[PDB]
Amino acid sequence: TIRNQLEKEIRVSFAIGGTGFSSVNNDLETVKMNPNSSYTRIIPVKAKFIGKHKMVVSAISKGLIIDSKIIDINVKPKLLPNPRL
Amino acid sequence: RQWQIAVEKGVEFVNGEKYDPNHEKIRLVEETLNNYREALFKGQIDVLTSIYAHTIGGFLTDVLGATNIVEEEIRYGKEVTSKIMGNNYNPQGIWTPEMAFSMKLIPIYYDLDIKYTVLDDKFHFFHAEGNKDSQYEPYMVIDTESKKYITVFFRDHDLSDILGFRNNFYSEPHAWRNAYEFALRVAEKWFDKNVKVLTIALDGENWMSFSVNPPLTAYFLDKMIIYLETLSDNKFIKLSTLREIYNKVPANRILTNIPTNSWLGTFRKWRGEVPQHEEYWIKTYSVYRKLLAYEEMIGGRDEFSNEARWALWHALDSDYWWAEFWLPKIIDTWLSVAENILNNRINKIQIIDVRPASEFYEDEKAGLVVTIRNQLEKEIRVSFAIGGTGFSSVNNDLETVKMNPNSSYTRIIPVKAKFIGKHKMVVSAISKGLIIDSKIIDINVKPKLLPNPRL
Amino acid sequence: EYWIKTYSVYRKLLAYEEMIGGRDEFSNEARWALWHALDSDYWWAEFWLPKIIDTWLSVAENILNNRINKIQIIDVRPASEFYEDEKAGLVVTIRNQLEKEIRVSFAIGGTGFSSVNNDLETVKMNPNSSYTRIIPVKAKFIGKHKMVVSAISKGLIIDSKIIDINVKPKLLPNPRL
Repeated sequence: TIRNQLEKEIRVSFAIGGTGFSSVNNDLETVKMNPNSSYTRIIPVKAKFIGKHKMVVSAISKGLIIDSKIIDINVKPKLLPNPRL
Repeated sequence: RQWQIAVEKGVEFVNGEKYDPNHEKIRLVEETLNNYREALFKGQIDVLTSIYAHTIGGFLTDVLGATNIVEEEIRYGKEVTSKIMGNNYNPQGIWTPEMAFSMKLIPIYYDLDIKYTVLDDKFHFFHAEGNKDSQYEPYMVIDTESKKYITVFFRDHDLSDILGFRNNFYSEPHAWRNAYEFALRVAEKWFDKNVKVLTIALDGENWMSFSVNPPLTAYFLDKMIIYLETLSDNKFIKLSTLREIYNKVPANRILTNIPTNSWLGTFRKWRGEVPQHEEYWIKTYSVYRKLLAYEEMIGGRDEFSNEARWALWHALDSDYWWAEFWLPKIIDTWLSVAENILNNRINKIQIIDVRPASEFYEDEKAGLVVTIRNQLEKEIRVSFAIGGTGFSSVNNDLETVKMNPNSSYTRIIPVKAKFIGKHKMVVSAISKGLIIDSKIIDINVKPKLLPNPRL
Repeated sequence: EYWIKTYSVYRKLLAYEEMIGGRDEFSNEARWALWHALDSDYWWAEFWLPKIIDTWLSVAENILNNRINKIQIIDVRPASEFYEDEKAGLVVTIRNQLEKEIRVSFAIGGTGFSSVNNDLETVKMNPNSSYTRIIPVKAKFIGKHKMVVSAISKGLIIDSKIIDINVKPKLLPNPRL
């Protein structure tokens, strides 16, 4: 969720980060949010290790990092199903 | 072993009541074990080893893939049997818990000098591929990738289920009539000339204590035993033990594959028939995966890994996972014992320092130091991967180090930045795909400015 | 009509000799009876003598059919439950009542069934014993299927068996939360 507290419609992008997290296909996802409102979107990411993860999301415009946020995600091991009968 | 830990010191129950090794109830435990021991060394009976904590072996090797847990636990169960029986007994046969077989059990059994076993005919024979005549023969099931082999006896599912399940009697001579009927069914198998070895396998106590009137079930047992004696004095059958059959009847037919299965025809009784099975299976899998990571760090086993392995045996016991007797409280109690021994040994490895080994410029190669400290008393092998919103190292999936006890370890890693501004670097340590520790720092990347136009 | 007859009889002999991996007393002593049926003097159009060609083909057609009827298909069952468009298992047992070591092949058939990858699976079994093997198949439709398995040797179908499998739909799982 990106909040816009300005009085104009500003378009900004953000990049994700993390030790194992890898966005499936998005080099830079640009949003376009009108004045005095938020804007939410979902992004596909993929994890590599299991356990206590640190994930960084940073807003970027013209190669410049505006702001960054750190979130915590717990990744669980994928267990295989039963032998079929 | 529960019988043994009562003979030398009395047991105390969780409800409060307790006994002493001189209590007369304990004297009833000692002469039972003495009876079994005397009968075994008289040659009357045969004693099988098994997995110590009764667990579904084919499921663990297939679904979970925890091969190492099964082998050590089988050898522990075998040494317990060899010790409590006494006289340096060496059991050659094993009872596979719940007849949950997998072909990856063949190398485990071969390496432990396990010779024969018992499977099901309805669920393991009709689906087993290879040379077959009938289920009434010892078969030599052989692994193909290792050429290791065991001998297999297939029980008769129907004749076992008829005495195990159809045992609800209502009168004194009713049990006698049913015992005659059951012994009668055994003799009918003799007319068929293909029935060479007849095997019956079932639970020893549950058929007797879960009938509508358990007292008459013991009378049924006496009647059935005395009837089967009259089929051997007329020289119809040769009532013997499985060890004698193993030596007297060599296995000639060769099976090459028996699909994974139990006598229930499914594995859904311990995974699926209770809504909260997957929740606990993921939990026990994470606990075991942490154990593998820790045993990779120190490059083998020690006292703490072995004590976590001990506690992980009891959590995976299939008697608690049974859907009807679902007991999540005891599984949670044993997983916590194993997860605390492992958590107090992995928190000793920290990332104590990460800083730039230079000052950072946009899309210019710089260096970043990482300092790992090892507070264990052992030699550690860790690997760590970095993270960041725009950062990218040259080439490193996992950079592994090798650092000796009570010491630190610093190394410099090269990374590129892609943006300018206020970057956030995440550095995390990994062992066997498990993130051990992670530390976040803050790096300022400055724009790279071109040099003066050359003259 | 009689040329097709004698060609069928000879190609049955070839199939049987492929099964046992060579010649034996039965194959030789039916091959003997095949010589006298192909004699050009009984086929000569003026002295067309079908009642001696039949007499000699019948002798060889009975020596071969009493040695091929000893290879059956004793059971064919699914090793699991069948779902639409999902590789499943099928276990087939072949019995050998001869005193020799037989080599046969079999091909599967059905209205929607299709072997994953097996054009012809040749089993290889020792005397007076069965031999079973699981084969991968893939169902296409849902409902009450009829599936045929036929034993085949040198292009000649030995015996065929029909079974009844029920294929149920594959239903998609829940949205994750």
